[PDB]
Amino acid sequence: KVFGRCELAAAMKRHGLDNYRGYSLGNWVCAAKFESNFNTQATNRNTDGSTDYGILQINSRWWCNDGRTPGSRNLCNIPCSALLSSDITASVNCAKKIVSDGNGMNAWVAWRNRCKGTDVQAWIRGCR
Ligand SMILES: CC(=O)N[C@H]1[C@H](O[C@H]2[C@H](O)[C@@H](O)CN[C@@H]2CO)O[C@H](CO)[C@@H](O[C@@H]2O[C@H](CO)[C@@H](O[C@@H]3O[C@H](CO)[C@@H](O)[C@H](O)[C@H]3NC(C)=O)[C@H](O)[C@H]2NC(C)=O)[C@@H]1O
Repeated sequence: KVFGRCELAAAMKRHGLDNYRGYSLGNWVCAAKFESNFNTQATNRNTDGSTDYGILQINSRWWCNDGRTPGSRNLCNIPCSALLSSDITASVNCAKKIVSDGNGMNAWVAWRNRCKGTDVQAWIRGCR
């Protein structure tokens, strides 16, 4: 599923991400834009042998099990493929754990490089 921008904003809001750990909704929408282009099916492999999964590009070294990542920790206790669903519930539940683990949204590299410190509220412009 490729979410619309306001469509994703509404879903993230309904799941309680707006201001979760102090990160406004625009931060989360911006992160998803640059991590996955709003595509729930997005996957990308990394040099360490891990892969990123889904709308928020959750990493298989730390958070989910994909059966092929050395040193995996599976801290969200979930198969990585469940993070590719059209329903964002599992990704949101796991993201809440990730952002609570110490480093806040710095866990998301694209957020750090492209959203952090920018006018993120623009990502929710026009949304109801
Ligand atoms: C969303 C996500 O899964 N982010 C992880 C990120 O994934 C990137 C990928 O690296 C890129 O190539 C492409 N995109 C994705 C998404 O942007 O990958 C990072 C590197 O593996 C992960 O960062 C590590 O996260 C762990 C766990 O949170 C960090 O360990 C924690 O560190 C804090 C502070 O030092 C400490 O208090 C915690 O106790 C500790 N947790 C654990 C379980 O040990 C670790 O520092 C990060 N490493 C780096 C280099 O940032 C990121 O989660």
